[PDB]
Amino acid sequence: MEAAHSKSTEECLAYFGVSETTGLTPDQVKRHLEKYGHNELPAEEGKSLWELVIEQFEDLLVRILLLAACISFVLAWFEEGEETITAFVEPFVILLILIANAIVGVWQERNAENAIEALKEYEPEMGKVYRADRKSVQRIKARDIVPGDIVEVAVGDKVPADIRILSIKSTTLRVDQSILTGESVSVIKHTEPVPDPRAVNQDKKNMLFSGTNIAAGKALGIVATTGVSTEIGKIRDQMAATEQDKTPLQQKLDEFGEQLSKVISLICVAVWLINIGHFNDPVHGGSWIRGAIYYFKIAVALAVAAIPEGLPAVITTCLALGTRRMAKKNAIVRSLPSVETLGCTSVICSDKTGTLTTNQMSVCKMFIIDKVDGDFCSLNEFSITGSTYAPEGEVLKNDKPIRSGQFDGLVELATICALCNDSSLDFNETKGVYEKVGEATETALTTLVEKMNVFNTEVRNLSKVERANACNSVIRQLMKKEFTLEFSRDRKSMSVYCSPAKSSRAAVGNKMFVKGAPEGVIDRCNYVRVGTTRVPMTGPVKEKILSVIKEWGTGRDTLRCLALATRDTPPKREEMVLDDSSRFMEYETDLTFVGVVGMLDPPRKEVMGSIQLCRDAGIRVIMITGDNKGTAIAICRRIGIFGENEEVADRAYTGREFDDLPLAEQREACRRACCFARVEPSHKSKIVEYLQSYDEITAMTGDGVNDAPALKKAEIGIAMGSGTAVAKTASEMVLADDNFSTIVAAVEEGRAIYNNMKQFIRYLISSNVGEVVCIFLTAALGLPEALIPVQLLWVNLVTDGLPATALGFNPPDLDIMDRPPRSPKEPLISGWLFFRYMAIGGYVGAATVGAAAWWFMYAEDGPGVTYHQLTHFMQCTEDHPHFEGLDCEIFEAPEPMTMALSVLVTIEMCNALNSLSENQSLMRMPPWVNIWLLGSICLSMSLHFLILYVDPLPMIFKLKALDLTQWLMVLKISLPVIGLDEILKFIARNYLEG
Ligand SMILES: C/C=C(/C)C(=O)O[C@H]1C(C)=C2[C@H]([C@@H]1OC(=O)CCCCCCC)[C@@](C)(OC(C)=O)C[C@H](OC(=O)CCC)[C@@]1(O)[C@H]2OC(=O)[C@@]1(C)O
Ligand SMILES: Nc1ncnc2c1ncn2[C@@H]1O[C@H](COP(=O)(O)O)[C@H]2OC3(O[C@H]21)C([N+](=O)[O-])=CC([N+](=O)[O-])C=C3[N+](=O)[O-]
Ligand code: BEF
Ligand SMILES: [Mg+2]
Ligand code: NA
Repeated sequence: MEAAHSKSTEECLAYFGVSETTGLTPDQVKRHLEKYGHNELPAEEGKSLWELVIEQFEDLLVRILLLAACISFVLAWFEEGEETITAFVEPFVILLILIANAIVGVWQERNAENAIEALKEYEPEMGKVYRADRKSVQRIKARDIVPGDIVEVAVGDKVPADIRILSIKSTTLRVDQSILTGESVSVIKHTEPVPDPRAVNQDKKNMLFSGTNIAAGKALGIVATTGVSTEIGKIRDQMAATEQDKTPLQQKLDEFGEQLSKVISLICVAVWLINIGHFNDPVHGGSWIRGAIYYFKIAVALAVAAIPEGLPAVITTCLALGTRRMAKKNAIVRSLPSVETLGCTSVICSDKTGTLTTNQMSVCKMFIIDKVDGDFCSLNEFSITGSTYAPEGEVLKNDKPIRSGQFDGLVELATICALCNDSSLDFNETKGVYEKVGEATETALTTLVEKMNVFNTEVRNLSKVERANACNSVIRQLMKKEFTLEFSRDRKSMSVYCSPAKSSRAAVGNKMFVKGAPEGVIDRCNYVRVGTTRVPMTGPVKEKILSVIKEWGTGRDTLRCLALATRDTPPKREEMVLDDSSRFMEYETDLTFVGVVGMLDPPRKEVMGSIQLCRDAGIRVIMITGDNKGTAIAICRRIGIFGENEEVADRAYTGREFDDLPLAEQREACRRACCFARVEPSHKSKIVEYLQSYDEITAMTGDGVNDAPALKKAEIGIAMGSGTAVAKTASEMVLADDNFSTIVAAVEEGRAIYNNMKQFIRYLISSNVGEVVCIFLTAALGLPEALIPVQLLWVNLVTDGLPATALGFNPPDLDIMDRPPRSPKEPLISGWLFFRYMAIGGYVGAATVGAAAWWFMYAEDGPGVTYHQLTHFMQCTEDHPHFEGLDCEIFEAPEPMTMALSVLVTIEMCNALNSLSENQSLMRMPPWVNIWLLGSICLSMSLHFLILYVDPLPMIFKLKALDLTQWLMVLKISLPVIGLDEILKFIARNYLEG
């Protein structure tokens, strides 16, 4: 029964045809289960461990690198006895690499959690219902609950389903709905209907929502909805219905392939066009047996040299190391991609309650009377440190620590806090954290008492569990609580009646300890306590008290204040009637005022500095909360989002004012406003959507169910370690630490990561261009193969893969976080740089092929074959006279390729150094600036002389150790590349905005 909030209590019973006294009959239960299904969320499952392998080989590059491996495989057996010794090595290694990078991607996906399986960690286990079955309440599986059921809930219980309240048993019912609505203060519920059908959760004051918990009281209600129809059920669907795009870097890597593929097939044809000459030379030798063998031997060499076979490894390795570093900050990164994406973050949307704040009522201010002298009244004001329920913090006076016990007024304040209180504090030994037990407001008082420790109780030698009630416990033994007059809306105060317990102060007689909203309590005070004695309440005194009360309840404070008072001479229990709260106020009269406490849902310590760092990095921080505006804004001020006295004219909006804005204005609002209060889950997602529409990489920070939609939608979702399950599964990152400032570090990390990735991506793709030129040139000049895939792979995976990683360790700039985020659309290579790699590439194809042909024409120990006898090395056998001189198999010599490869390797090493900086000269930015790179070079070159000496290698790689003189040539051919780039860089810096 949706809309049950607008219907009356009888209308809801009628609607389900159930009795409030007995509850559904087992027959009805069976019928409702039939018509409504169990109270749970369907298991969210998709893409098994095998479905990934499927989409794994969907990568265009892979398919091409695979479609090529098939060709190379056919060309393995078609090899006569001369090189059929390693004829199957190539077609295999190519595949072996397709398998490696295959599981490389699966490893970066398999490691994922389950959303719905985590949601059950939030979905209540059991529930309490009354069914015709038995008179007594029955605890059952919360999943077996059905609409129409009569449910009972009491303090500490987790509401099991969306429930229409029928009758409140306690004097009042307070409910903590922060996980769903984001409200920082428990909610006082009622049973009257809520007229407006368009009412939002924060307005449904006669409803109880599944997942929330009871802060105080006992109530009976009727289930309105269950399963996916519950408020949290809806939000879980919103979450499942949100789409996410690929990583901008991934979209960039895909487009690259989409284009690379068009180029490959474009070159395969461009070179094919230069083969019409076969249909002219009067000669035959292989129709459908060899009349197209040499073609597919290069076609594969093209696909191998055009693809950076080692990019996935370098990328995964870089990301993984990044994630490891993040972990050291207690930042658990779920998705490796977001590791880098975090660097382009331009906006950080952030939830308030539990995310920006601790969501743990904390008393940070209190005061008692110092002295009274006629019209003169001074107050002892103190502040308290600590923003959680942990009994950790100190009481200060004028910014300096003091012993509360040395103040008689404080001893009493603490005593009222410990006794006029129905809640307590606890240490969850499981979650390893202090939790409230009962009302947040009352627990704040409990931890206040533990901090004050007025009796200097020994607590250093205690365990976390015992430490939670040591002081409170000491005070609970001084007085015996006879009865308590629970809180009521009219009076707006609460009190307990106590009698002396110990035989130390049995002459003090019965006392009444009161607490409540300031005004009422004070107006009922005839006396004021000064230390241990008492003076009458006078105007001057009252005015001074209220004025300070006013200061805290507004302005820079905007704290929640409670006054603490005690009735020195309370009525006798006999002359009192305790079954009606309408009489309570009168018993809580003629009171002696003792003090006041100021409390609030505190911002996490590291937030203010965090936001200041973001501003310097050109990153906006927007608050998106479900809580009311007054509080939303008060925190914005306290953390730097708004100035202490700034006029939040058009910069703060409620979920409604927002809606009253036309989409245009709405959209614009997301770029101006920094605070959105009384918003709903979809409002958060919408806001995030607007931002992204402006091409802004947005992050979202949250803890509650109400944050899940926006967290998933965000390029980078960030969840608090102490937040809900849904929120954590919808995030790529989790601050198990709850330290909001780890975000700024993660961003910094991400920026250093992005720059380094850009650099090594460029490096690898760069040599790929030159490699393709070398293959092209040879396939064009008719010249023999200077480089073969067996060599291209080793270099693309090892020789270069190593320096590329060392570039991932490129030190970040000194102002890495003193500049704005770079655009997502920003291309990695274009404009000048496109030309630079265009030239470097060309220089490589020419150098490698030229180094080969050089050995084939000028090597003092090589054939002096003419350029013509090289371009026509094929017809060497038949037309032997034209090539009268040596052996026709010299065109398969390792020296030429080794010459070409050794030039390639050396050029890349040189290009590695050129890649340390996009436009900075090796003069301005020394090579040793990155020691790791220098190492990767020595290690790459060693892995080279290794491939030229260890027999098993030079054999399969078709190589042969070069002369100590041939190297001198490789050097002369290679080194200059440093000069070429040094020049291209120079042009960019000076005669360009480089
Ligand atoms: C891997 C090797 C090669 C040679 C390749 O075909 O790369 C092209 C290509 C697909 C792009 C180009 C290459 O295009 C050319 O070099 C022009 C044609 C001349 C070839 C003639 C044959 C002798 C990149 C490599 O080259 C230069 C030299 O500037 C730069 C850049 O790529 C990147 O920024 C990498 C993205 C991960 C891309 O223009 C890119 O296409 C895009 O959409 C981009 C935006 O991606
Ligand atoms: N709609 C309401 N109807 C009646 N009382 C309300 C309402 N809203 C808030 N209150 C009471 O007004 C206070 C906020 O107003 P300031 O700080 O600005 O002066 C609130 O403090 C406590 O109940 C609240 C409370 N609590 O959880 O919210 C718990 C209490 N307790 O048992 O410990 C006591 C409250 N109290 O007021 O005494
Ligand atoms: F929990 Be919030 F601030 F929406
Ligand atoms: Mg929240
Ligand atoms: Na996300």
